[PDB]
Amino acid sequence: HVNKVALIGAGFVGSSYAFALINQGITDELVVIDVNKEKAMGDVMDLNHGKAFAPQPVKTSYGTYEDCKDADIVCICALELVEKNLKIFKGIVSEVMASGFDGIFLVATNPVDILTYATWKFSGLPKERVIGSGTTLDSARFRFMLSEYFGAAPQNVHAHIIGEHGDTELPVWSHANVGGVPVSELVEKNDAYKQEELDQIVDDVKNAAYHIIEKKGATYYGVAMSLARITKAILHNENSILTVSTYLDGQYGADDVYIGVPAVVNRGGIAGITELNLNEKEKEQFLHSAGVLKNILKPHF
Amino acid sequence: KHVNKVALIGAGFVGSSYAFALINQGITDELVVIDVNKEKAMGDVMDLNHGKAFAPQPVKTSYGTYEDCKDADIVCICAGANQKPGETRLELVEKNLKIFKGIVSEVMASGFDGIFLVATNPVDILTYATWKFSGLPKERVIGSGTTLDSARFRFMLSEYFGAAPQNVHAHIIGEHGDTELPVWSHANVGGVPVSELVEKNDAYKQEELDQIVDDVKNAAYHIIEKKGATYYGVAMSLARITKAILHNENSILTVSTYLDGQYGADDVYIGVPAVVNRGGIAGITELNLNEKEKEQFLHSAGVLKNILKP
Amino acid sequence: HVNKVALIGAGFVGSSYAFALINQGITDELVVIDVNKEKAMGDVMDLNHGKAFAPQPVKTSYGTYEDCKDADIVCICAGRLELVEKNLKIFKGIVSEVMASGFDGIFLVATNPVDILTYATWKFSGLPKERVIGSGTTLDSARFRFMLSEYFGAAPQNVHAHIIGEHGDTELPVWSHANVGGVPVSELVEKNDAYKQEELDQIVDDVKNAAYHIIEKKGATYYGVAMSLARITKAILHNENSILTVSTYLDGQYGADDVYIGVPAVVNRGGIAGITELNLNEKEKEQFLHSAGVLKNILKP
Amino acid sequence: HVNKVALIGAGFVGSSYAFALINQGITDELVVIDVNKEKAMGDVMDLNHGKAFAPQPVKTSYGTYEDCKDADIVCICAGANQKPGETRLELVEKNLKIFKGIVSEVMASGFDGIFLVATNPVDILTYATWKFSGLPKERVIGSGTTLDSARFRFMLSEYFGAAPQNVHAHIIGEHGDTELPVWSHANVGGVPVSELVEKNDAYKQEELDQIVDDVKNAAYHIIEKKGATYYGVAMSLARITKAILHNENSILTVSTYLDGQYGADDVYIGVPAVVNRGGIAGITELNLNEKEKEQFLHSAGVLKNILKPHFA
Ligand SMILES: NC(=O)c1ccc[n+]([C@@H]2O[C@H](COP(=O)([O-])OP(=O)(O)OC[C@H]3O[C@@H](n4cnc5c(N)ncnc54)[C@H](O)[C@@H]3O)[C@@H](O)[C@H]2O)c1
Ligand SMILES: O=P(O)(O)OC[C@H]1O[C@@](O)(COP(=O)(O)O)[C@@H](O)[C@@H]1O
Ligand SMILES: O=P(O)(O)OC[C@H]1O[C@](O)(COP(=O)(O)O)[C@@H](O)[C@@H]1O
Repeated sequence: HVNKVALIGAGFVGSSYAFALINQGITDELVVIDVNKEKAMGDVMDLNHGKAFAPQPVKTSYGTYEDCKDADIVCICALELVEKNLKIFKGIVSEVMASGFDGIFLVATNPVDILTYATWKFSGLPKERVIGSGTTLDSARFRFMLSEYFGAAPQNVHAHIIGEHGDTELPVWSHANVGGVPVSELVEKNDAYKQEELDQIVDDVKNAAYHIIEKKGATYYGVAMSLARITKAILHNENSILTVSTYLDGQYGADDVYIGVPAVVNRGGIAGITELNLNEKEKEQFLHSAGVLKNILKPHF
Repeated sequence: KHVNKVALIGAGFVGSSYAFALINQGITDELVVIDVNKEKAMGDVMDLNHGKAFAPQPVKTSYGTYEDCKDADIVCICAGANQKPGETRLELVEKNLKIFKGIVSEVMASGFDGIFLVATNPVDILTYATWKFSGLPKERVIGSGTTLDSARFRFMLSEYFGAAPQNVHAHIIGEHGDTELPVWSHANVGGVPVSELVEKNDAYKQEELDQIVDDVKNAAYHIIEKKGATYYGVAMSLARITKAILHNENSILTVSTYLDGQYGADDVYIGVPAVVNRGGIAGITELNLNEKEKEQFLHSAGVLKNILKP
Repeated sequence: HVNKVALIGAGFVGSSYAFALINQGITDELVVIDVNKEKAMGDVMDLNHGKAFAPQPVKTSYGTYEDCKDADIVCICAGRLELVEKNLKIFKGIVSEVMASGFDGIFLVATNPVDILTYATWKFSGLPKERVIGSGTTLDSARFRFMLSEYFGAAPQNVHAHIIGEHGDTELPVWSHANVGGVPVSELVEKNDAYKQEELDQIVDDVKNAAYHIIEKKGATYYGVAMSLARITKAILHNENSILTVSTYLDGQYGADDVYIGVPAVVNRGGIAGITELNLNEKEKEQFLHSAGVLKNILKP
Repeated sequence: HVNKVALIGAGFVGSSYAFALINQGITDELVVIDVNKEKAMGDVMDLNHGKAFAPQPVKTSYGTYEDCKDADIVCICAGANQKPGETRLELVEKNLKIFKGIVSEVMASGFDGIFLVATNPVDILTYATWKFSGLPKERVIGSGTTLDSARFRFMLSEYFGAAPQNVHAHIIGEHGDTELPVWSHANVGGVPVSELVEKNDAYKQEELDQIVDDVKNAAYHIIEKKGATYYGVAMSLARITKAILHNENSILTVSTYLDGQYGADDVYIGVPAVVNRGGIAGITELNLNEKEKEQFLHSAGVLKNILKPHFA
């Protein structure tokens, strides 16, 4: 009867994701599902022990796929490691579908873009109901670094990373800005004394994953938060512009591929999609980026 | 300078969840993460800070050292060893007492003039030692105490009775540990005492609630076996205390607080209901414990004496 | 699909309530229905305008009865010779329409006499009694709790005390269970000095009077009720199981039945889900029979 | 030690402002100040009566000037409102005499926070709270064109189909008739609104002008409908307050002193600013086109005049 979210696989991401939910109050319900029943169950005990202090307390309980019949979102947090996740994914989607599930999919495990489309196959529901991290975290990583660079609130910083999530991302420097003044127009005062520091900031973003991963072993708080953000926009029908994994079909010259761009999100899922008036470099970059992703698909299917 | 700042010390699992909970709830305007292992701390600053753009309540999170505790409004200590499966408590205490020794000296040497918030286990004893080491008043040194254990009790009572954790009112008190006791005598669901509720079933209600108590004391053991540690509960718990503190709440929480005579106990840091606010402790909630409960509460504070003396 | 409340009556009360959700983000959407379009529309436009700068995006709109069809909650705050006979007439129609609208959710009444109109509401509706709820004594209990909080130096969230019976001037405190942090007020008056119990009865005399006192000063009372209604609505939409002293129907419970009266009750998505029956004392038992009498002798005609 | 806001003026705006805070938990303390002790004190009473059911319990008290000593923000909502028959300069005259006593008494109590003026016409009274008070310009802040902006964003969210947070479009100028959109930068999700009607020319590009003359007419409109406006300004005053209490470095079209910018100076007027615990941290200078240029200076021209009879 109320906002329910089934979350598949309680790893570091699924956990952090789950704890963000606890603290922000986005859903009323959460059920944690894992093969590692041990690691899930214990999660549902620790989390529930903060309930009496949660400003927006969630009913957190564990279960198995029989409980996702009514679930309104399933979040998925479960080299050639690809097919492994695929055996895992198809090994895991088939279970939820039989349950009675008729909601909207949400996925976060790398390689997200691949695994999103991979998820679109096994499922068989309108392409407006499968989603993935896309470049939100990278947009948010880009915002953060641009807020620290320009010294204005991140939310007052507007700049997308777009494309797939990996070795081929790109900045939309064109319509990037701070409070409605374009990034370009900001540097215009000092010829390259910004410019290249901002191009370095591009690399800090592209690299930040590896960096964090080198420092504390993995990455999880960030995606947890972006996860939570996408969720909110969905449950509470926001019509919010996020850079999720959206199925294009003509947009940015590409078709037959889940990619990260500015997609509107609401109760349904992907609602509209913004085609951005890009440019050669970025268009080419996106086009090329749209490239590698098309490849990796065919055979593994 | 003019705005709420939390210094966290020790970015293991515990402190990092506590920093994340804060990142999500927005209790403080600023958070400084310090830990001798620079790698993990600055590695954690980056990861939290990247969520910023999607966080509701705005927090500047940086890396810092002890000197940055200068204008901290609060220092939260979550650092120090875990109790290895062999050793005793007195043993762990020895080892954690030399950690807290180094830490507090530096904290104080920075110029810090705030409030201490202790997570390290056993937290009662280690709150006692922050008070003595630091020089500060017993009102400005607080440990999570039995807050977690009550929120734990609160929840289990909650689901078993079908009412919100917020509407269920019962304390676990004394020790964060094995000799902890429920104040059944004052407990209730919307004001209707629990003892009157169980009427409905004998050999069906009255001892399931005993299992519930059992489930609370050894909840920390059941969690560790099932994933490794425990951090999400102590996270909320700690966060609840910062909020109550930073927002000058005059809220009532069962933290570790200095008793000098209350409850039949003194010269000990123990868990009892306290009024928490901008200064720390402001008042002590004197329960009328029944026979069974005063007796148990004495065993609990004596045992904390068992370690404080040596 | 998403949380929807339909407020009927955009006076000072209905208008303040809307502002509370629009500030707390309790709901996803709200529709504002009033016998007066140029007031209700102004209200609607004044809210939505601050949407850009608000916590949770709430969508607000002007409308009429037909819009209730899918509302999870209709909240009614619409209202010399008899006040009661009038509003009875007014509810009969208001309720009449939303019944015929198809609306199959939950009624929340606020208009005074809140207990009678919740009784009447229920009468006109034919919905199960558990789905018909008045703001009961929850505004009284809250006033009582701010007051003891100012008295005992503890926070309102930690002062536990019920007002029960009719919302009005035969309302009674439940001292036998009033407590701060778990410690009874009885004990706390064993501290203090000269002046305890005497000033406590002033506090209780001030809770009967607060309405009368705010009106003397500002012609109407609206903030506190907004905050009451806003909290019941919360308990309902997010299914929290909240003990609140709403106006509710009685099964003999408390030695009186058939009436709608302010008592502690378990509120969730389904409505009322259990009456908390407290163990009253000699005094309390009788003050409560005299309240229930007066109320059930207003109904008869 | 804790966040304290002083509200001077418990009218429709003041009270609504207090109710937003009491529902949003942005301040820790609020004291309401008002020579009408009955109203002021009636609001404190009704607002406290909700305290138990607040998610972020605020502390509210009735007080007076002496209680602004430790306040972080003084919010002025005290003032007369314009009678249809009287000129704006008649309104100002009346309002400036109230401000001088208000701003004089606040200062003599030991206050040293940031002023935040809402009373109309805000920019004039902002300047006068500045002059009267002799504080740094950065710490006298006016409500500016923040609501005008907020409306300008609501209407544009309903016309373009995306969340008001996704919509970016400043109104700037004086908070009144001579204000103006900044179409040159306006943009949904980053894409310029020019690029959005590029597909749908003028049939659209006159719908927007309508959206603008309604932004420019919402005041009178709501004032004709529900009898008075106030919820909107409340959410603006709350947002600004929130950015200063929590040290946001957020951008808001607030009224500010410009020292040369936009060809204007010695004048408070509404432009985008960086706002924090110090007040105005910076002044957001956007590259305006020729038209936006011309309208801005003229709007500056109106304020300057009203100011002159006390410009010395
Ligand atoms: N964009 C990013 O930089 C970002 C950040 C962090 C993580 N991720 C992705 O999220 C994933 C999770 O990362 P993590 O740190 O939690 O690693 P993890 O292994 O600890 O978590 C994955 C969890 O999935 C669960 N799981 C594994 N196989 C399963 C199965 N077949 N059925 C059900 N559950 C199963 C396990 O409990 C495991 O803990 C990673 O694979 C990573 O690619 C992306
Ligand atoms: O629309 P974007 O660029 O994705 O940004 C979303 C964030 O931007 C905002 O700061 C709006 O930015 P502006 O007010 O500076 O135009 C917030 O409303 C929101 O959280
Ligand atoms: O968590 P605590 O410390 O037991 O207090 C929880 C609060 O919620 C309540 O259940 C609300 O109920 P009351 O109206 O009886 O006060 C109160 O008992 C108390 O004020």
